[PDB]
Amino acid sequence: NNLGTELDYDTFCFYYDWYGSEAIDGQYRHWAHAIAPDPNGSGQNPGTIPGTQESIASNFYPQLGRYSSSDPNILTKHMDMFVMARTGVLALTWWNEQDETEAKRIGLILDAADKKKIKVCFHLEPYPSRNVQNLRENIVKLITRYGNHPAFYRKDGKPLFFIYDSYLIEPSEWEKLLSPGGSITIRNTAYDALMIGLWTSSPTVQRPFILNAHFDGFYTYFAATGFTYGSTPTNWVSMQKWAKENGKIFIPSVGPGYIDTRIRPWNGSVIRTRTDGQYYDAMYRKAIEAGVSAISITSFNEWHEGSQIEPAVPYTSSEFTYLDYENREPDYYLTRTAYWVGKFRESK
Ligand SMILES: OC[C@H]1O[C@H](O[C@H]2[C@@H](O)[C@H](O)[C@@H](CO)O[C@@H]2O)[C@@H](O)[C@@H](O)[C@@H]1O
Ligand SMILES: OC[C@H]1O[C@H](O[C@@H]2C=CO[C@H](CO)[C@H]2O)[C@@H](O)[C@@H](O)[C@@H]1O
Repeated sequence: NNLGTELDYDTFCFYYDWYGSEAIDGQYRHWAHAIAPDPNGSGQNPGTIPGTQESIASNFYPQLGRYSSSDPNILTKHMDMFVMARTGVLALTWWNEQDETEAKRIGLILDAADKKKIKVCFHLEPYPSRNVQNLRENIVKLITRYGNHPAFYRKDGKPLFFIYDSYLIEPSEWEKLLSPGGSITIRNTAYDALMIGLWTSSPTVQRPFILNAHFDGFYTYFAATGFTYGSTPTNWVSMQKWAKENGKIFIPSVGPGYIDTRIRPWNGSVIRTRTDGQYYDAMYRKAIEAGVSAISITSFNEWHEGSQIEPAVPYTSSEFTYLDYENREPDYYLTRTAYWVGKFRESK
């Protein structure tokens, strides 16, 4: 078929499975969230957002309400939203919780994804004492456990992982895992993978980091333009040229906006207004114009940071007046994602 409705498997949408309900999880996990103290005096008592119907840890309000990430009926709905958005890859946050509830949820997500031909890759988070040895062990575990699942993502035969805050690990350690000669290499093994590191700051720092660490590519994550060098879209043409010259895969991250002031009240300078979709349009256009081979979307459902494309509805409670999609309908960001996926494919 040539309908212009099919999923794109070079489009990765960052997905968060950390939401809970009292009924399913025993707590409204993540809808309740600590308020961060301002990093710039002592004796702050910032408190917590309680995750009641009236007061959740987002400046927006989900169409699906305070949902559980373990609810198979929510997962079905999410996969139908990925189909509407044409986003073929779900990039799943992974915190190495080592608990049965995590294992269950990952299986449910893979199963629901496969029904709609969506693929799943892992976004490896900065879990406690993360290092290249336990990363290797965990890559082995994930490939062993999930590699034969029909929804497990591969690109030209290789799994792909995004590595958040990869700068927390020195290139000399990364080399041991990712150089073909590394002491604990995954290259040429059953556990080889495309490893996509986080490009943060200026080229003088990031170019040698990426080369010396032997990453296969890099992404930028942040939905807020200008937050880092890497999340400044006017740099993307030059970042892509460097990537192509050095055999690296650049996967710029685009998002519809940013606001996290319910959980970080002091972080207002990072707010990026959605402007009825114009912000998203501008950022997505820049990624496509850079001539990249793959794009990542921040985010499907990072509700705390206001980067979500998941449908949101107007809501005013006694405790908070939420933002909403304004003149646009709740599913606008899903259908606008599909529009941009089409433009990306036309360019590929
Ligand atoms: O603006 C807040 C910011 O917090 C988090 O990012 C932190 C860290 O993980 C990043 O590597 C650096 C990059 O300079 O910034 C912070 O210290 C994320 O939650 C991010 O989405 C958010 O914007
Ligand atoms: O937004 C609150 C959230 O912040 C941290 O998680 C990061 C936020 C966004 O994306 C990256 C990459 O997926 C996450 O690592 C962390 O402090 C969470 O506990 C917190 O809920």
